Amino acid sequence: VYTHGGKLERKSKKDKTASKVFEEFGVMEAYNCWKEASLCIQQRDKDSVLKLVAALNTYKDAVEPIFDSRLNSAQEVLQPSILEEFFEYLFSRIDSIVGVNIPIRHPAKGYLSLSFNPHNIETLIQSPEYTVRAKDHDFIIGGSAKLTIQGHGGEGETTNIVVPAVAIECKRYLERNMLDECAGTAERLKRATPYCLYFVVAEYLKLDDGAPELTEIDEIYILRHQRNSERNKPGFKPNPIDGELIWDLYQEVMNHLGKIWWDPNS
Amino acid sequence: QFNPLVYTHGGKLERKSKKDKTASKVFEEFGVMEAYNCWKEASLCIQQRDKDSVLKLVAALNTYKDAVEPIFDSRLNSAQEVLQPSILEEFFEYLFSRIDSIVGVNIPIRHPAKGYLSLSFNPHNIETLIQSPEYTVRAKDHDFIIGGSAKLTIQGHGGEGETTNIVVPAVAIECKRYLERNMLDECAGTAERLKRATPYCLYFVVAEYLKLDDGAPELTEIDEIYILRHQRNSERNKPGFKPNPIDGELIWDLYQEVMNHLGKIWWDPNSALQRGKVFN
Ligand SMILES: [Br-]
Ligand SMILES: [Br-]
Ligand SMILES: [Br-]
Ligand SMILES: [Br-]
Ligand SMILES: [Br-]
Ligand SMILES: [Br-]
Repeated sequence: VYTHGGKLERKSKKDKTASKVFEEFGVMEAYNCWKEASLCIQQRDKDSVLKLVAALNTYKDAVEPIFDSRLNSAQEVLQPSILEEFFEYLFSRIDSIVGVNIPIRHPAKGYLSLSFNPHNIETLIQSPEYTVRAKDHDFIIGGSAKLTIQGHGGEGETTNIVVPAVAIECKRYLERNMLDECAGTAERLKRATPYCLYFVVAEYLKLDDGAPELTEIDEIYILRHQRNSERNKPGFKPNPIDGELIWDLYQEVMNHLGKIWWDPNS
Repeated sequence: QFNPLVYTHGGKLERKSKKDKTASKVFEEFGVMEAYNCWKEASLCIQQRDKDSVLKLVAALNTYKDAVEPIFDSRLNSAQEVLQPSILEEFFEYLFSRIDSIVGVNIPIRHPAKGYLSLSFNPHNIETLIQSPEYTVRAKDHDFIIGGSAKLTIQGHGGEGETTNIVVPAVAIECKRYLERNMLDECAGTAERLKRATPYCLYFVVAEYLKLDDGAPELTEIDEIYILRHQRNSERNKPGFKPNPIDGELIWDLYQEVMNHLGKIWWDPNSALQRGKVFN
């Protein structure tokens, strides 16, 4: 898939302003170097995961100052996909670890609900119209399925859905509005798929004068251990993305993906 | 199969009478099967559904309850089982047995049934999630549903469908002898769930007597609550009590509300950019 790469590739064909900037400041080259260094790491011991994090830090240090200063709102398109593409690298080896061919490992809309909204009494009997609500998540590990409804009139109406085992939101900074929105989604997500792990990953924290809502979210990671308001202050050094957190997150995901979950009895 | 007259109450008597020798003795000695047969025959024989015909169905209902409920109450008691509550259910089956031509389609469900509430996923493991993800349909028992039935199939990468029968209601009605606090709260909770699952389902709570100790006020998602006899369940206790009959005009009001609902176009995209508004 390559979420971040795909955004760059399309902006470079389509957006004259942004393609100019990409060439002049060497974004494509830096991106290529990040991908090539990331995709060649085969193992997932602690050291390998810390190598992925170093390449991630390097890429962000190279490219985020360009996104921030050289693009307008041409760049609240570019920056957020970096973490998403990162997770695709981190979890690109799960097929051989767990012995199954996992179709979803990228941003996707995970199933929330099925409800029925027939046009009329005829329709309700013959072929009831329905809605699958799904929620876009920054990163999902899951399966895809087909959902078919059939009435008396014999034809099946089918919808493709994604069922997550893991879903991760990825943000630069976590503020009040977003964290509340995440806690509401967690509630829906746990009714729909009780065995889905739900993580909110941010680099910076920005809850100011306010108290975080820790609803049904399994973990919140603040990768740089710093407050958002430090960013505009005089001579500011951003902490790197902490490799120990990503190592912790990796282990928790993998532990979850290898376990049993549900059982008619045991 | 298709069947709008399943005789829920008749079926209860018939099974009690085959299985419970004590109860079947009581049935014969006090003429319950005869009174029941008379109720069914008078109900089945009313062909129209104008106001007067609906009042006639209610009179037959009143008569049958007057005949049989004092027997259930005093001669059987806890062996009354599902006996007394099914009368109102069988009643609604009579009331709605002829809707097929008015509405233009044969309605498959018109009986107590579990209407679909939600679909959620509970895979056994990562293998199962990809191949064939296990799931749960939550559904709610209602005393009477007018609705359709559908098949829900989920399929993973390993091809084969896991199928479940569901019922999708257009109307769902709870039927009780008396309405108390616990049941009303439980009904209000179900109404919230029921409106997310099937927003175009009409939801009614019908009882004969009211038993709300508290007059504390709660808005709810129940479309109508009918107290058929307009009395309190505290009068029933008292020395020398005459029960008010089931009021025919309320049942007439309920019938008309159901029929208006079943005739309407519920979801109409083209009828929304026409008007301006989505409702009235
Ligand atoms: Br591939
Ligand atoms: Br595949
Ligand atoms: Br919902
Ligand atoms: Br018949
Ligand atoms: Br009672
Ligand atoms: Br629900």
